Amino acid sequence: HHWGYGKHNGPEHWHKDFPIAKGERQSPVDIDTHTAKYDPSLKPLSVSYDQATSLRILNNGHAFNVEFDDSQDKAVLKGGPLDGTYRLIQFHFHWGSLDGQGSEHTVDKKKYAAELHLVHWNTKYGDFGKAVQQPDGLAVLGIFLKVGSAKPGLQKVVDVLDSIKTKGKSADFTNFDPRGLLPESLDYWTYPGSLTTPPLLECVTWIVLKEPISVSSEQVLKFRKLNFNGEGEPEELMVDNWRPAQPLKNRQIKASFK
Ligand SMILES: CC(C)c1ccccc1-c1ccc(S(N)(=O)=O)cc1
Ligand SMILES: [Zn+2]
Repeated sequence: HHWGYGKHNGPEHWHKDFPIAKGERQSPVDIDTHTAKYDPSLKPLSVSYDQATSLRILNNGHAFNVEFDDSQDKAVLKGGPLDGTYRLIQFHFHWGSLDGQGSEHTVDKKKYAAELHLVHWNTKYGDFGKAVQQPDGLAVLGIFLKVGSAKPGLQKVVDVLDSIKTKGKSADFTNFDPRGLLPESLDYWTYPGSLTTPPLLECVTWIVLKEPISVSSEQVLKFRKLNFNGEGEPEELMVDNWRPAQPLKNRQIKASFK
């Protein structure tokens, strides 16, 4: 009886195995655009993905992860609210069963169709496992998806999904360029928070881009063909793998833009 997103093991149940679920800096949150304050001391974000080395794509039973070689400073996030250098380790998405839901963060209570998480760890902690034990261990770049025009840079991901339909399946996934997943503007909101899946550790500086990317209906439909179950199990479509907004508590969301 492990955690998931079903009727009986979903977000409202997680606190029983992971008490930090009701903690002081949990994610995601609703971004109230009128209450977020412009912080003129925030730097432009530095996204350096030109040397990114993707390796593999994995269905882990709750999302799919596109994994990167993070044994050197090849793809890094710096600047913005961050001190130091954060290495890209993986990206994944959260999405809905319908276009009206799927994102984890919300913007004035608006839910997007999906949300991309580019996960980075602080190199001062040496590796990912140590980093998640630190309050400034991770930087996650969050990007909203809306349904409209196709995102050409997403298509290579969409097309490999039939090869990783079920839990525990992986496929080689080299030479994927995550720059093709970025919107034009790097304007962002930022706040201190947590992993949005168990173990829900409070180790994340969240940087959520204001500008969503557009993906096509066909692209998101292919996400919804994935399975939470393993091969040879009853099919449970991988949809609605998002945690809802959590209480903001004693936190201020800062904006990089006026
Ligand atoms: C399960 C978690 C510790 C983990 C392990 C290995 C690689 C990635 C992650 C991880 C899981 C979720 C997130 S998230 N949803 O971006 O907050 C970010 C990172
Ligand atoms: Zn995520």
